[PDB]
Amino acid sequence: APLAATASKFLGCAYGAQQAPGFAQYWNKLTPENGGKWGSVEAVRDQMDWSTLDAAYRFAQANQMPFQMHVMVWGNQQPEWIKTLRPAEQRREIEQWFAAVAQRYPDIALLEVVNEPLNDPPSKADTGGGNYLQALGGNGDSGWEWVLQSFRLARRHFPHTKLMINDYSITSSAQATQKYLQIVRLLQRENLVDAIGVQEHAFETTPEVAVSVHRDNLDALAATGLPIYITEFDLDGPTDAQQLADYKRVFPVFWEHPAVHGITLWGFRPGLWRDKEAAYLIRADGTERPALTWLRDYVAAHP
Ligand SMILES: O[C@@H]1[C@@H](O)[C@H](O)OC[C@H]1O
Ligand SMILES: [Ca+2]
Repeated sequence: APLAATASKFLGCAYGAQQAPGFAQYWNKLTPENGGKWGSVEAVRDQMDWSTLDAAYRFAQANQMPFQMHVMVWGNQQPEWIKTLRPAEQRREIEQWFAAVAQRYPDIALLEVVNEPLNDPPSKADTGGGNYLQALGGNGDSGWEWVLQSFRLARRHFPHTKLMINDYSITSSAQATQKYLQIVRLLQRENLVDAIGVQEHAFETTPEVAVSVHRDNLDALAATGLPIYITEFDLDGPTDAQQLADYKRVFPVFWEHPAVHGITLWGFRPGLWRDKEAAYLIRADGTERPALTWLRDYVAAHP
């Protein structure tokens, strides 16, 4: 049984080749780690490789767990061919991408429309930068036109799907939260957003910032009336003791917040994003680290 089997909110994980073994024995929600990124699907223009995204979607369906589509608009891992197209043609490509996903995947629980607006807009012309910001109206009069246009597209193509914005290094500072809240509010004005995502990777939750700051910022975001999801949670493990201590300090702050409707870990086995920082909860030999032992017991005691 997954850790959150009897909980009031889900505890999911990023899904990928390395995260596959034993997934459904631990987690009860998923996000495709890489397969739902536009550059993963349409690396070569107008040929769609759905295989990895199909796997994540079908696995979610078969194991009867919520599926978060990750991600429609982002500033990396975008198709290489799109960055040199005129905005007029880029926009048509974006429209087609939205339609393609909407058509193929009717049972999306949460659609991550835009990831990292404060950190990585699609404005770079490097390999996977996309460089399509102007195709979405650029900054415009509000400063966030491209985010608005992305969610307008989402409402059009996914008229009955919960729409989510996602970003990192938000709750770690009042200033970032205030910046992010502005984006959420602009989206709320057009009733375009249904959920607020914050990643909470290891770099966002170091002991340099008090837990009270994260908590106050969760409260600030909660005042929108929108549910909050922690989307890409991980904690480094240079030692077992540090990872354990950090899990005890950090995880309950988010798990116990009434506005938080679920947490997704960004991997749990070696080969996850923060592999060099040893953020995995299970070792190379398959044994469970102390942080995971605690997490199981903690979640069981906090339903
Ligand atoms: O695989 C990595 C993924 O885990 C992260 O979320 O985005 C960057 C990718 O390289
Ligand atoms: Ca296309």
